[PDB]
Amino acid sequence: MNGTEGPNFYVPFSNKTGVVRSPFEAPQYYLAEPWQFSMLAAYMFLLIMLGFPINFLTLYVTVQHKKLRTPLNYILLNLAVADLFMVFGGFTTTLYTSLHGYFVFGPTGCNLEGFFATLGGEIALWSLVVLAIERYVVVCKPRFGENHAIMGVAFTWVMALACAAPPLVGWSRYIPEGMQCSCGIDYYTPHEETNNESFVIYMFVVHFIIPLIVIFFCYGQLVFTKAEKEVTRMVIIMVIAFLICWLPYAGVAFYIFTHQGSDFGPIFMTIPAFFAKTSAVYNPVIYIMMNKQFRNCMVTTLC
Amino acid sequence: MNGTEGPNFYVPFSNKTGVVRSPFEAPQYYLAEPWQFSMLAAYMFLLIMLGFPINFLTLYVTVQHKKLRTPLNYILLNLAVADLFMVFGGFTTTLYTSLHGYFVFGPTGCNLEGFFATLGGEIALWSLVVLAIERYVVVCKPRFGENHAIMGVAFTWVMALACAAPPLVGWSRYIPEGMQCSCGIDYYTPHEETNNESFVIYMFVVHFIIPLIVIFFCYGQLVFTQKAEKEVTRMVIIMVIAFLICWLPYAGVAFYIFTHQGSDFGPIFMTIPAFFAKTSAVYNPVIYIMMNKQFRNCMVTTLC
Ligand SMILES: *[C@@H]1O[C@H](CO)[C@@H](O[C@@H]2O[C@H](CO)[C@@H](O)[C@H](O)[C@H]2NC(C)=O)[C@H](O)[C@H]1NC(C)=O
Ligand SMILES: *[C@@H]1O[C@H](CO)[C@@H](O[C@@H]2O[C@H](CO)[C@@H](O)[C@H](O)[C@H]2NC(C)=O)[C@H](O)[C@H]1NC(C)=O
Ligand SMILES: CCCCCCCC/C=C/CCCCCCCC(=O)OC[C@H](O)CO
Ligand SMILES: CCCCCCCC/C=C/CCCCCCCC(=O)OC[C@H](O)CO
Ligand SMILES: *C/C=C(C)/C=C/C=C(C)/C=C/C1=C(C)CCCC1(C)C
Ligand SMILES: *C/C=C(C)/C=C/C=C(C)/C=C/C1=C(C)CCCC1(C)C
Ligand SMILES: *[C@@H]1O[C@H](CO)[C@@H](O)[C@H](O)[C@H]1NC(C)=O
Ligand SMILES: *[C@@H]1O[C@H](CO)[C@@H](O)[C@H](O)[C@H]1NC(C)=O
Repeated sequence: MNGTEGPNFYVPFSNKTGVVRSPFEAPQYYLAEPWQFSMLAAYMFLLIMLGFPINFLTLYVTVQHKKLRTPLNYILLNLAVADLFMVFGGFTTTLYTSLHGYFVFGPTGCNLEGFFATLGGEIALWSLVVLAIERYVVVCKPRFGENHAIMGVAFTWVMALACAAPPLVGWSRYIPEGMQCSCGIDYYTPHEETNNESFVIYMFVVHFIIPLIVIFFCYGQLVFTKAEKEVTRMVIIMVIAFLICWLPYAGVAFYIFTHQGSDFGPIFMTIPAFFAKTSAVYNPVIYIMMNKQFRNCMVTTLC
Repeated sequence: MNGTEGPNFYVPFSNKTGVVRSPFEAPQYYLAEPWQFSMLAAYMFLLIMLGFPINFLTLYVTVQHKKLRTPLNYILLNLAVADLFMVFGGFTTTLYTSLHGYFVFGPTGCNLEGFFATLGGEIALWSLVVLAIERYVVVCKPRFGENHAIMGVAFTWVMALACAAPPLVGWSRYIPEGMQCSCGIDYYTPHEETNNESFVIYMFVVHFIIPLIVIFFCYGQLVFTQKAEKEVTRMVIIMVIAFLICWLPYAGVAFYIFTHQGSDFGPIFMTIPAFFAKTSAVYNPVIYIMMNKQFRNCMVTTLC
């Protein structure tokens, strides 16, 4: 191995010179200059300060205006809630971690960071599955109502927890990645005690490949066959934005899983891991730009 | 002396232990932990990312709408421009300096950071002077038009440069303060080669006390003597108050240091007032949006 494995960590840095310390015990300045940890903290502070108001204002405007009860309005409402969970539950630990250069909260902080970021990303993915069926049902007419949308909302939480929760209780585990200031799923070690390999295959199949198969099946029909046009256009951008956000992470995660112990450094996963955290803020932005009714209501309420 | 004087710095940290190093040569981790410097950089990064959009949008909306040509509109447009000089000309140096924990750009970086924040703050103060006279004439009619507003705009730049420029060319100097990641006027040392003592008196009298006397004179004449005019007077009251909240803590601590040179204070003493004052680049367009209905509608129109 070209890294350093400990009981609950894998540092992508060789301990041949003896300088590697646990990311739960001391600042990781042996693998990066302090000013680089400070950039990660400036970034996270931005995401929190931007992420909280824009998701709260999406939530506030939707509840205030009773005309926002289409299935799209419910789904965007649900995304704002999970985004708030990501900001307050996970990103506050990311900020404090990146400020101090290591996981000052110990493994409990690593679990919070990884869990809330995994949960929110999966709620967004399975939300895209719901919108793909609604668009397929309404446009093709093979009626999608409030009951269906509200059932879809509960479905996204169940699927997301089926992915985010097991690493909390012994199936795989959350481990620090990159510069050791964020946590994800353990793609790095075998660690048979927690049956790591079977979780990763289950995560990539059930909660990455299968949802994308559903989404692209439905769009395949719409391709191969005015207010609804506005909805369909927004859902196309949301699918594209999701892929830009998560594919770099997904690709590096899968490379590491199939090249365990190989020669990669700490920046390799740091950048796709922190870019993926923009997932907590981009969805309401698309909402404001591409939904005229929601934009008018936000302008009305805020002014 | 309870601090360490260098050729071009004064570190508020004793060198009896030998660890003090120049803020132009090495990170200043001997007087604060690295996570404390990271907070300054995170704070500076927020200000840059908020400061550029709201000032640029304030500029853009004002130019695009012919009906925003009152003296208030001209003064606010001029504040947006100066705020943008603060963000791009000075705050970018602050961000780099906080990230690395010392002035990697050396003395030139200290001059940019101090000059643009001093220039921006003083344009704001002399702008309040201009608005106080305009309100004074408007309410009492003892007329203030578009030529006067543009003349006032030019006046605020000349006065601000008469405060910020001399320290670039040998009357006083810009010097790091606090945790050594921002710069201000040298209240710390006598340094007779730059006649430090006379500049601070000139700054506090001409560029602090005289302007406040003018502002509060015109308010006092007004306090003892339609809808649109009342809206303008209300916003000017808030602008004066917001200036005092932003700058009085800094001016108070600066004047205390001037009169207690070499006394026992640490790096946090000036750091917090110095960085709080940097919010001056942001708050003025926010009052404008909240309290001017014509401007707010023109931005909603422009933005949507
Ligand atoms: C990296 O190597 C160093 C040096 O071998 C390890 O530090 C030693 O750890 C043992 C066990 O705790 C101590 O008894 C020694 O005294 C340590 N030596 C020194 C010089 O500190 C270190 O634990 C290794 N790091 C990791 C993460 O495994
Ligand atoms: C603070 O004190 C230290 C310790 O005396 C100074 O370091 C010395 O500086 C001289 C002048 O450059 C060198 O010749 C010595 O070799 C240094 N000694 C050590 C142990 O480093 C340091 O210059 C002082 N700092 C300030 C800002 O005055
Ligand atoms: C901790 C894990 C939790 C996982 C599970 C999360 C489930 C979230 C759903 C809540 C139901 C909310 C019901 C709100 C009902 C609103 C109904 C409405 O607005 O319309 C009514 C309409 O008349 C109909 O025909
Ligand atoms: C639809 C819009 C899509 C927009 C987004 C497109 C993303 C393209 C890149 C994906 C990441 C692929 C990761 C592959 C990593 C291979 C790295 C490798 O081989 O590097 C070895 C080296 O040793 C390491 O240090
Ligand atoms: C900074 C916090 C991070 C990087 C959290 C990571 C969370 C995951 C391991 C998420 C996995 C995925 C999604 C939520 C959507 C795309 C598919 C996955 C399985 C890669
Ligand atoms: C971080 C940048 C700083 C601290 C800039 C400092 C600027 C000054 C020296 C400002 C001076 C003043 C004003 C602009 C208004 C209030 C009165 C003064 C003279 C203290
Ligand atoms: C470590 O890196 C070298 C060079 O890239 C590689 O040949 C070796 O297989 C790596 N070790 C493991 C366990 O993959
Ligand atoms: C340094 O601090 C001590 C204690 O407050 C004080 O007695 C002394 O006068 C200070 N030195 C100077 C030069 O003010």
